[PDB]
Amino acid sequence: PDYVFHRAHERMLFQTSYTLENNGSVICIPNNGQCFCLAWLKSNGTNAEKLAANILQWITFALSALCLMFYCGWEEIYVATIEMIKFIIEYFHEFDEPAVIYSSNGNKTVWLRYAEWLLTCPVILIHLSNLTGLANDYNKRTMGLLVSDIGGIVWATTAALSKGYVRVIFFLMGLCYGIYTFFNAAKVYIEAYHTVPKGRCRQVVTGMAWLFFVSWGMFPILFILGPEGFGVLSVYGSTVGHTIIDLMSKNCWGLLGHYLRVLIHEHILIHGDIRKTTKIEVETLVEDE
Amino acid sequence: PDYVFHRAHERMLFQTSYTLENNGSVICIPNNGQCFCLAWLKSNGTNAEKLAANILQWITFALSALCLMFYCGWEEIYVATIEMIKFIIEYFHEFDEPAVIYSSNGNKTVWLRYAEWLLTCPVILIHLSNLTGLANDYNKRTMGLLVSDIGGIVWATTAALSKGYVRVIFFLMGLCYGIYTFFNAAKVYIEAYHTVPKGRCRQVVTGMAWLFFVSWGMFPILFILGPEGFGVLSVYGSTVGHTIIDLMSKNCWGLLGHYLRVLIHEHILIHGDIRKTTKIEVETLVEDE
Ligand SMILES: *C/C=C(C)/C=C/C=C(C)/C=C/C1=C(C)CCCC1(C)C
Ligand SMILES: *C/C=C(C)/C=C/C=C(C)/C=C/C1=C(C)CCCC1(C)C
Ligand SMILES: [Zn+2]
Ligand SMILES: [Zn+2]
Repeated sequence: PDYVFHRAHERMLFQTSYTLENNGSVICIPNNGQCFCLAWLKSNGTNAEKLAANILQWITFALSALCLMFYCGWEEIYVATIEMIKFIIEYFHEFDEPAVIYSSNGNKTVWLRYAEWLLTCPVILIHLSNLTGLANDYNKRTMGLLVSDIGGIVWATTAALSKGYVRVIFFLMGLCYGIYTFFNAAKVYIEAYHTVPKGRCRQVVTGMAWLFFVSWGMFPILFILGPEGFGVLSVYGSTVGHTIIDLMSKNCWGLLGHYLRVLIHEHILIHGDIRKTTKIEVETLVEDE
Repeated sequence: PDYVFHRAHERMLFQTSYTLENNGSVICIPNNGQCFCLAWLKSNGTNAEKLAANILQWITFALSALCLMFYCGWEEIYVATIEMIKFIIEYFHEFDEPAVIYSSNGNKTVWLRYAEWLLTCPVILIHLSNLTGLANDYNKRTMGLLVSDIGGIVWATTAALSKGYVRVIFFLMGLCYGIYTFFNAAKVYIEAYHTVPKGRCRQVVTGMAWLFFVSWGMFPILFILGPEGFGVLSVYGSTVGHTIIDLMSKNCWGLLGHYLRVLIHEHILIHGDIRKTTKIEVETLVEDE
């Protein structure tokens, strides 16, 4: 349990024992083959934040667990599986390399976070490209949606690994990739709203859109606030924030998507698949001929 | 120029000055806020390998440059743009953090490499999903192709960042993702061969398949041979090997793909788009009605 044992075994992760010499101008270290850096030893945050972070992580785990049990809708169960495995990794080695990368420039990069984005964010966007769940076509801009998002994560990760101005450059690059994703994602939500049958289906689509842009928009904000930004948030506080928006973006958004797909399925089962062309061009599900 | 200046300015990257004390049981270091690790100071390889690596990198750069000039075929120019930007980054900061990640466990992980895979490999697979270049449909297993590949890169990167058995676990996980990609990719090449018109088009498809599986299969092999494996290859030697198969997988494969798409285009322009159903189900381009 990393929540209990990290302070104990972090001595084995890297060098934590050192002696200051010559009025603090010299650091002396056991020649034991371990890497050393004072930056790595700095606090992750307060105990209150640490506690708050640990609570929400259990909640997400149970949420993901119940959702998995509850659950083609392969995209919904895939992200839940990743989220579950993530907690298992968090539970035992949250601040152990390389779940946290302690690099030579002093940075502490949460690779666990960025690796998860790589696994779940493209899948979420694939779901977005097929909100109705009807085989087999996707939008014309799904490939562009996927490429812009993966790139954005690469730039965000690279920005986190960097410092100073090079961090700024790769952040701004991720930002450019980000506006491309959102504009494309928005056009997908718009068409979806007019593709689904009028009624409750159009409500959840509106709800999924709100859940999407709010939650996803919070991530670059937290980046700026976190240790990889201007350090107003601790790494414990950064964890709290990410967990909250992980809840919205993956768990809640996934439930609504599944719920939306169920409604579509029951509709087509009852009324048949009947399309009315709407002016881009959209084939809208209707009830009567 | 990192090829010339790295030995000079690596003093500013991390601590390179230290004194052994007490019969080599104590290392003493300037208290200057820099990270220290003997593992980081180890040689990248021989000058012969370094020279060989630097030559092939220029070649790829010129190759990518000429290909860009030479060049919807958006996927071909996207990887060439990335490859060009990659060289520019290589030229100035090849062994500077975080192009190389110097982590607290002593590892030297080539993030530049893995970040590039994230950017170019999904795009290559998207191209693979649309070898004919005809709008707008892709295969049924493209989403599975993309997800399996991204995951595999995540596990490979995680494996490189790790050591010992956890490195082995994430390698084997990437391996499982890998066989999924190859089996799916193979089925795409098979259908493609029977979809394209009989003649030269079926030759290049066979050639692209050979280029694909040989080049892509070499990457996990080089992982095992490299510093992230059993260290038979130096980091300079690892660079040489990757550059050679970067040539095949991105540049050469991209040319053949573009060439294939040109042949398809000229065929449909001359003979029209005429399909004959072949038994999965494939709509085969033919010349006569
Ligand atoms: C479930 C996890 C999700 C949905 C994570 C999403 C992450 C982003 C939308 C990240 C965005 C960016 C940064 C953190 C920094 C650079 C700018 C962005 C937009 C690429
Ligand atoms: C242009 C660059 C390319 C095509 C890179 C491809 C990289 C791979 C196919 C990597 C494969 C793997 C490892 C390096 C280790 C774990 C096993 C694999 C298959 C995921
Ligand atoms: Zn720990
Ligand atoms: Zn350098």
